[PDB]
Amino acid sequence: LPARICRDIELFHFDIGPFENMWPGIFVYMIHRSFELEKLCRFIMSVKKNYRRVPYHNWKHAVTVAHCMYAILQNNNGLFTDLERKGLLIACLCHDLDHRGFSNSYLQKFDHPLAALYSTSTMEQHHFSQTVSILQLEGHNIFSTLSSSEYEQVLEIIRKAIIATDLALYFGNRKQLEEMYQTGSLNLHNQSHRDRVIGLMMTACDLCSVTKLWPVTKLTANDIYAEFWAEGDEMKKLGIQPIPMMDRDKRDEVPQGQLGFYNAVAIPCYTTLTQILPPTEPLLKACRDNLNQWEKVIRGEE
Ligand SMILES: Cc1ccc2nc(C)c(-c3cc4nc(N5CCCC5)cc(NC5CCOCC5)n4n3)nc2c1
Ligand SMILES: [Mg+2]
Ligand SMILES: [Zn+2]
Repeated sequence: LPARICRDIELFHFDIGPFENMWPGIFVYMIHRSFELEKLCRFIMSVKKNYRRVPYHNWKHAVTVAHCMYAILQNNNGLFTDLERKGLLIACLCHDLDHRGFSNSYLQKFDHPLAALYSTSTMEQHHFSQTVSILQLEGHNIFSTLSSSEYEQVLEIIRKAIIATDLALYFGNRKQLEEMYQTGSLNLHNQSHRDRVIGLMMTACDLCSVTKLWPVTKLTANDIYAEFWAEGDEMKKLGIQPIPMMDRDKRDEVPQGQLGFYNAVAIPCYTTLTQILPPTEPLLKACRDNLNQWEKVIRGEE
């Protein structure tokens, strides 16, 4: 891989660039550095094909989330098993499979068939189900050299991690982790605690846009709102007044909305993550920097 990417990929704030045909080799590099090479590529290409041309929750997003996981895992050597590392990187690549740019709330209000099938964490459950189906295509079982027991195990890791990208679950998960940390009861050798930490890692990776340098973070914000505002339109088509976040009428309040989001979700997230895994600190610093940028925008300086 290019010398610059070889080096810069180790940075938390790395951007994977605009060349799509480079991203598979970035993922393969990361996952080799953290498989049957033919099956892997085959698997990656099918996953890519199941992603949609939507502004934010797309193929680029998936590799970006996977990269963040890579960086966390590299800077916390010895904490997670070889399996967990494989499962988590795959989970990240697959977590938004078949995303159509709408939230679980809209699918519910639309009375989408997936909401009858999966009452809770609707999209996330469907994404895992899609992932399993891709794995079950001829020549796509990247876990073929594992035993059945380890196969079942890695799928379980993947399922929980994908489900954890439902931001509705973040709030209780992080609250529980925070109290475990502050009381000294947090035990990484406890599987249930360990699952929670992985959940928070998944949230941290999924939101990692907010931990890039400002020019990246600033531009990506256009992508998330393009999805959010289209959902607000569809909500209005259902005869339902959307929440401000998804109302394009309220686009002038975007800086204030971002402030809200960083204060309520993103800062607490990386703060807790940094407490549990100190080497993730750069994610929190970059997040804090971006919060400061949004504050300057509101002052009319940016
Ligand atoms: C990069 C990234 C990734 C995920 C994100 N998820 C959310 C939910 C948000 C987000 C956006 C937003 N916009 C808001 N408004 C814009 C104009 C009116 C309000 C408001 C919010 N969140 C408020 C925070 C407190 O509860 C009320 C909603 N968010 N969040 N940003 C993300 C950014
Ligand atoms: Mg998602
Ligand atoms: Zn995502």
